[PDB]
Amino acid sequence: YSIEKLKKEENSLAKDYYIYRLLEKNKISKKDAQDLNSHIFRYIGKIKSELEKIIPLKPYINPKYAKCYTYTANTILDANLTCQSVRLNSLVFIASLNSKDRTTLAQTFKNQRPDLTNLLLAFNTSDPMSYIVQKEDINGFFKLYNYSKKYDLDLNTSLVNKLPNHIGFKDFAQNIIIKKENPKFRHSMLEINPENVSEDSAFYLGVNALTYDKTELAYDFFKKAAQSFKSQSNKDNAIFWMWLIKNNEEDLKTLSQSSSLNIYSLYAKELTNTPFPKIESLNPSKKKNNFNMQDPFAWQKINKQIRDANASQLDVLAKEFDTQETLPIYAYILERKNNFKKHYFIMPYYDNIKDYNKTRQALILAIARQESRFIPTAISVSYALGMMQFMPFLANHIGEKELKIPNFDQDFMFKPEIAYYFGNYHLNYLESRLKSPLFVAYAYNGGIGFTNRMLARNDMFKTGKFEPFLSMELVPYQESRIYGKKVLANYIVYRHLLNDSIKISDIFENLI
Ligand SMILES: CC(=O)N[C@H]1[NH2+]C[C@H](C(=O)O)[C@H](O)[C@@H]1O
Repeated sequence: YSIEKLKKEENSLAKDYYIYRLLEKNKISKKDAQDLNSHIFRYIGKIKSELEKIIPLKPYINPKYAKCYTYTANTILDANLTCQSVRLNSLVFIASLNSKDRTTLAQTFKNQRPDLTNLLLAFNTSDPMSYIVQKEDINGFFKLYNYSKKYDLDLNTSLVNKLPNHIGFKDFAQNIIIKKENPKFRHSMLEINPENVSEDSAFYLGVNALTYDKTELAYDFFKKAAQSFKSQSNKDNAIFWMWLIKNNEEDLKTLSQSSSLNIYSLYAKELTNTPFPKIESLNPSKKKNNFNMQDPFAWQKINKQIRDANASQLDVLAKEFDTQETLPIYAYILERKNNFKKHYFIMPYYDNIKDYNKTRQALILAIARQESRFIPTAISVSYALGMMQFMPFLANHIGEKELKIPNFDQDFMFKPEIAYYFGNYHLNYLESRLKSPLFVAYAYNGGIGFTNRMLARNDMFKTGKFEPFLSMELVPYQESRIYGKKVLANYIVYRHLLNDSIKISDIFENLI
């Protein structure tokens, strides 16, 4: 596809992918590049670094404050008050000022902007965080945290209980707890009243409490999360923790009866001799329809229709895509049409994997379900490709260097045969070194590098009261933490459907 044919397609990640491929082959001239960010659906990361090597975008400072950005630290006292206040939005600018000028400006702004006064006079001390904490300036606290993570201080009960009301709190709490940073901040957050937090924040404050062996506090935080969380899957995770900590059989019972299929509800069902959840059976009789499952532009279009459709239109689309050839689209539509209440675990292009053993089949299918929902031309924001969502680098390494395939192109990852084949190959590499399917899952999403480093630590996937469940909450990247939980449920399910059951309790034992 030339840049001309692409310009005639709707903006989408598919079209971004293809523009990025031209850019990486140096086929975009400085003239082609003029109109080009109007042709880019998501102007972020690699495609933007690459376009900026050709046309280094100058903007953006706002026409209204242009004059304000002509001053420096040495001339800011000659700026009008509006300009003084705008420039003082940057803590780096504040840190750059000399101390006499911070004193002057602190007085100028006392009455009208005490927030600026506080930051100014704080940077006149050897510890700005300590000054801000003493004023209980909550906006200033978060501005300082975002300027530098290195500040760490004990916070009293009054202060920590004010932090949850600021939008910054959730990412702050998660980040320092998951990363095991800012120990004084962490310890201080034991005194947050569960009444003052909810959802993810409450959940992470329970994980925090467990790391200090404050099991009562933890229960209280987990219970608040269970009550406040929107998603049933997240409630179940919280209810599991309530059960593990205080051992109330009504918690486990409630969890065994969840409509969400996840590792926590699966596990609770197995502990209470409850039958395995019902898995829908999708068996369309029509073989084919018009739709090209190998056209990535067709997918991007129909996906947008599906996601924007009223209850009525979903039904017209359900009927149209009720074919074997478009089975992954059928399932995708049915998932949105039943408001995410039924369990779909399809097995498309099955011929390509039926000769592998059943455990490997289940892992492949588990990964595919999470990566793409089996959409052959799926493209991520990082331009990972096909059902098994291969990064192009790896796809080219395997296809050209290892398997010496004639005329290999990375777009071969859009072929099911190739996606499953490469997925098998890469899963052998990972499972050979890692063994557990949970660990394989982590390494598949976030690299074997990061997985090996996490498993090398003496406080991750070792023996303990609350292991391996606690470790699964402390996986340092949120995306990988979530990916692994989901892939593991998928694996259990597919093993079951393939008559190769395994007890999830055995999986958990093999994590220690
Ligand atoms: C096996 C494989 O290619 N893993 C990759 N899958 C897509 C991910 C993404 O962030 O989109 C990563 O590139 C991951 O390493």
